[PDB]
Amino acid sequence: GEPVYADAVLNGWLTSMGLGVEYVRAEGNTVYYLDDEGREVPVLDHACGFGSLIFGHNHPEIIAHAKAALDAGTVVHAQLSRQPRANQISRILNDIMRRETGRDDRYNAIFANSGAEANEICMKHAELERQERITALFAEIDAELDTAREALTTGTATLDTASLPLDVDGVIADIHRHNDERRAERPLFLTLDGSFHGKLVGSIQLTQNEPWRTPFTALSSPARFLPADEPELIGKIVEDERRSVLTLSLDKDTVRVVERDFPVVAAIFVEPVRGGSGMKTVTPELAEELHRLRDTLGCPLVVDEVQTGIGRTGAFFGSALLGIRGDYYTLAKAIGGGIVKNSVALIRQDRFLPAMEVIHSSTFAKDGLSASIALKVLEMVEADGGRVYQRVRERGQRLEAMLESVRADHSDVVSAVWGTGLMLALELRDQSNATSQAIREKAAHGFLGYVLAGFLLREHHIRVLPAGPRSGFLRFSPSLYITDEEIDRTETALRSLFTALRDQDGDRLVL
Amino acid sequence: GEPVYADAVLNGWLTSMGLGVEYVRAEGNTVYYLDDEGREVPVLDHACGFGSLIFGHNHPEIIAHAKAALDAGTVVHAQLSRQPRANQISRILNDIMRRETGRDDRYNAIFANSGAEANEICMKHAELERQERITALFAEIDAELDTAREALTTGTATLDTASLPLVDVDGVIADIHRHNDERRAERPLFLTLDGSFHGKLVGSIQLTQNEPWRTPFTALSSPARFLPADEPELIGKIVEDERRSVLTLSLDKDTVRVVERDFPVVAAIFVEPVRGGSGMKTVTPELAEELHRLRDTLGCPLVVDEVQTGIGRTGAFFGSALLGIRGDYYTLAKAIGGGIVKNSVALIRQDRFLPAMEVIHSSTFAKDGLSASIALKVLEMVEADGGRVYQRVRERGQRLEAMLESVRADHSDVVSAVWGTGLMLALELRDQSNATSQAIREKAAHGFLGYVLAGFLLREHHIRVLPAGPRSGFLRFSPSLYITDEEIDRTETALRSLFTALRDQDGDRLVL
Ligand SMILES: Cc1ncc(COP(=O)(O)O)c(C/N=C/c2cc(O)cc(-c3ccccn3)n2)c1O
Ligand SMILES: Cc1ncc(COP(=O)(O)O)c(C/N=C/c2cc(O)cc(-c3ccccn3)n2)c1O
Repeated sequence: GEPVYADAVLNGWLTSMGLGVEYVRAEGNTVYYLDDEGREVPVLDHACGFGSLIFGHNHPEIIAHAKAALDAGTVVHAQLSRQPRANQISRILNDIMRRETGRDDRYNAIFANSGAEANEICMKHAELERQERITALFAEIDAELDTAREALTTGTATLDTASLPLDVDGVIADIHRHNDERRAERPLFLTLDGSFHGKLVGSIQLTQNEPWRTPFTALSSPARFLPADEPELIGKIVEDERRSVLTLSLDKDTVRVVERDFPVVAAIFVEPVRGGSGMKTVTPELAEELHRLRDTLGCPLVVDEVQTGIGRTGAFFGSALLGIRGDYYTLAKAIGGGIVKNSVALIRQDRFLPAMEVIHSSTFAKDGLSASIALKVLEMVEADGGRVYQRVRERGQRLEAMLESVRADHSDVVSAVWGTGLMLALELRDQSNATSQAIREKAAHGFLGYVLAGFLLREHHIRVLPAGPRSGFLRFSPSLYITDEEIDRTETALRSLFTALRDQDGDRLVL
Repeated sequence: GEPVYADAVLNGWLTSMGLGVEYVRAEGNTVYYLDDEGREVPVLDHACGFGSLIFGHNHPEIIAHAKAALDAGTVVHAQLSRQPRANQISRILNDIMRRETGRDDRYNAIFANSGAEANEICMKHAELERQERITALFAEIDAELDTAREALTTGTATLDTASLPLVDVDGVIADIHRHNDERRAERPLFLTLDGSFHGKLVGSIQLTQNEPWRTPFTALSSPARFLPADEPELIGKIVEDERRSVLTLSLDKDTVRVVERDFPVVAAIFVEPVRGGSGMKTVTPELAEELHRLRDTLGCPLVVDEVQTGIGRTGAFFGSALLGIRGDYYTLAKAIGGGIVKNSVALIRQDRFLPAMEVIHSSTFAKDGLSASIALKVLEMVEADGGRVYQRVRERGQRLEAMLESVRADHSDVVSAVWGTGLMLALELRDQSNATSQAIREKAAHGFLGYVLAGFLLREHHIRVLPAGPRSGFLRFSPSLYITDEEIDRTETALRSLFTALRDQDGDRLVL
């Protein structure tokens, strides 16, 4: 009953899952906690800051570079002065993308402090684009109404009355009123089912997970969550959302009131590999449908590489690997080197509105320190002729083969292996009908994966965290230094886990 | 015409203002740029990360502590495990706030990565509170409609038809549910002050007055009403305008009426104790009393934004404590990162705090080990030696404000006012849109005046100042507490020079 000032409920919940541990040190793929006697217990980390730690915890190169930057008196706060490192970082990211996509496009960079902030830069810029489109359409409609009013009040044409269900001055004023309502309406964003794009006031609307989002629905523009698995259905859902404004269309003799398209949709967002969905990679059929939508609606396709970028999938850009051709791109997580906080929106230069450079800002964004560490991380992942990507791919193959070998002998409790590169997952089969009460009850609160993670922690000293909407997936996203021995120990631990779960051993799995 | 990949327009604009410089090193209150010959020129920094650097650039204690944390293998990414430092930081902030307000309240802490993110945690939690209130009101209305439907369809009462302009028994109920459903889905409102700056993300930007920053984005997110800080008598009625109501059936034994009940529209009130976007104006006691009334009246939380005013800047830890603003949530950022890392925190009073927020809100980088460690260092430093660091802020602030007043006094033709408190201070410039010099007048008319004048101060006196306020009509002075008497003299000399040239309308000298 002692006063508590943070984290009571969070900690209460972690304890009950068997995840109530304090890690006191970390290096590479290992975090250490203290046992009863006060010695350090090594735990293998497969969570790794939800995929932030492509180079592991506290990589000596990154640590050394950070300490050097600090000792050089790097200018961290230099707001509203020249900061070339921002242009330098963007030049690198531009070259990488050209190399990997074969496209010779150019991107402007705006920096921020988290993946959510970078996605919301993209939301904001998208809505700057949508406002341009809207200004132009309405300028055109003014003119159409000017022209049709010259035709009607001087001779040449008559107002066809069949179209009035949609007096000259009254019809125009009615058209302006209708169009004004429409213009002030909140836009729509399009996302995939299971999408995770952040949990701030704007981005949370873009994140499916229902208990995270639905409390906050009234605050900000919504998204429509398109069904990734059935792209045939997306056409019509998006067709539903079409809205139109009104104008007067002259045809020499006849004037009609007619509907024109209003730009409702500010952006489409996609993750190349869909973390909130259990690490499912976007299929070629889904990519082609997102291209169609982007071409059809004329809004930007925003590719969220907060998790899939910086080498994780076996290239720098997961979008490049899977052939997703976005207009904006976002990066965060691994770009901070496992130690600092940084993110970036890349916005194609032929779409980029220059006002954004001067009307958007952030105190911490583009700071010297995280700029310097960015350039380090980019140097590291690019080094030795792109060998680091090769290494991610061969480590990933190894880890996925293990995981497949485990599914194969445990398909009664494991449905699928998902993902690519070193961004992988096991889908757990539903256990809401489980024989063991305690397991069944946990399945029914959506806590299953956390319980199973607890088992792995206490019995095998392996740190795994669940992914997906009801912790129905187990995440495996270690650093590229994950050893063959560490992968064996993980196989042994999972064979153990899923054998106990086959045996419905509730006493052993739930505390 | 070479390819450019960031910042072209930004840099183009800074150059034309005379602020096109790259600082290559920083220490204390000094940043250094390289001249033509490649030597380091010291420049005195009065901007200091817009008030992030209460202890100056790269303070050796903070740098050392950071390097130690890095060398110890501090766990930066430990998501969904026990992280006591968060509770530890919040305990310290709680004790400080008790000491300074005399109130024995307790606050839960949720961390984030920027001031905007911390304000948006508060926006989210406020809207959780509003949804509780809404659920309760609508449960009550269900029951009232149940009761009035028992009265009408069995005997006792009749539906008074004088009240039907607000909308058959079943039809009136279905009409009431429809009306109430529209209302329930409506976006909430936020209340802010004129000139408010609360961040520039999708949610927070609505809460930031500056019109070119915000109005492009109006359709995205819930809006605010910007209340006139200077005339609190006017706020009552603006907020009255925003009242909205739902419908119910009220039984009075014999008679049933359709009646309006209050709907909770307002999710939160936000306030800065010292209002940066307004030119560093401190909230008056009359305005504080009006914000209390609103908070008591509406039953939504008052969110006190100490992203800038907190961590000692005003001469206490909490500016709110100094000026008697009794908020329900508090936010901190800027100086808590020690000038080197990124961190922020929302403190939400524990008797309002909804426990779901602890498990439905999260962030990858939030609550990381490194910025946690550096937070505890900063808090140790500002608290050290029996609260002497606050004393030092106050005496350095008095010194700097006295200089600035002395300068206004002999230059009241171009300076209207000194504003602010502690080491968060500003000069208000007089309008120059009627200036004799064409070049000055034109700059005044794009709202660039303060930036031009900052450029003068940079190139002619080697002093870094940045403007505040809606059309760069204020000059900010927010240095570290180590600002020396000599550095203050050099600033007086530089400003006397600046405002004498501006008196002389010397456009050639001020504008490039
Ligand atoms: C694809 C993608 N896009 C934007 C973001 C948002 O970035 P920030 O967190 O830096 O704002 C994330 C960050 N991912 C966070 C994450 C990923 C995950 O697999 C689980 C949880 C989690 C699960 C339960 C409770 C709290 N957090 N969080 C992301 O994965
Ligand atoms: C009171 C208050 N609340 C929340 C915030 C937002 O915090 P973050 O910037 O960390 O998101 C700030 C950050 N203030 C930044 C600032 C303060 C200022 O006086 C001028 C400019 C500025 C002016 C021009 C262009 C870009 N930035 N920026 C603040 O001052």
